[PDB]
Amino acid sequence: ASLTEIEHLVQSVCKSYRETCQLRLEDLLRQRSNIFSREEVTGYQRKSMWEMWERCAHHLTEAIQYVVEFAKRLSGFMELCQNDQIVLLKAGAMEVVLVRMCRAYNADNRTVFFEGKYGGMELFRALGCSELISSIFDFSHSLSALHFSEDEIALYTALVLINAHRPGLQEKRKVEQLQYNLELAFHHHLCKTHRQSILAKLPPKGKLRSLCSQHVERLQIFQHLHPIVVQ
Ligand SMILES: Cn1cc(C2CCN(C(=O)C3CCCCC3)CC2)c2cc(NC(=O)c3cc(C#N)ccn3)ccc21
Repeated sequence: ASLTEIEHLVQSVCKSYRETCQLRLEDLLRQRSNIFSREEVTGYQRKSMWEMWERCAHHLTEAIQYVVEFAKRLSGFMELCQNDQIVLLKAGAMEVVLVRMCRAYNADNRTVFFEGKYGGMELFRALGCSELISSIFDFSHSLSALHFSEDEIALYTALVLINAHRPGLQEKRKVEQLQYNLELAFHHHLCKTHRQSILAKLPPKGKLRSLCSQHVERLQIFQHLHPIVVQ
């Protein structure tokens, strides 16, 4: 490994992200003025918890499909064994979705893009998950204050996936090497772009894991009762 390799890694991660980012940031930004009316919000608040679960499931499986397309474009990732790829995605794909959410979050009015328009947390009322919804909003809010560039999101979410602390990895050392190369690529790119100051503002160690845990615990509860997810 060396610095020209590290530069090509940055270019390459950031390219995979652009190809798998789901919606272009500029599309998400321009859609900010498209907000659910009070009548639309009400129509959402009236759905059963089951219908909202269906809609959130569909929303998430579609976000996860881009994250899997992202991983599969990653340099080091396809060279990892079949088991390690599965262990990393199972543990990290939802964490990556939680990070990616900040692009579709508008801090000025605390709304998120969901099914074609922006709406506030109250849109999700019928779920009966207001503690967890409001943690997810807070997490998005605090990432949103960093004003992440696409390439920064690209590198940070790559680091979210390639984490050698996942239990059940068989080639731990190989995942370690790719993790440390990504961490170094991230630092390097921050220096190139005079953005070192964001390292201190990243979510503390374990805030993401624990939020994702609580998120998935709740999905598993809806799933055991209305199994809408397949595989
Ligand atoms: C903060 N926050 C919360 C939400 C939704 C997620 C689903 N929910 C659940 O899974 C649970 C919540 C708890 C219990 C089960 C259901 C309910 C709450 C959300 C969506 C977005 N939107 C995009 O990322 C987005 C990005 C793209 C792109 N590119 C395209 C479309 N949307 C942004 C911020 C968000």
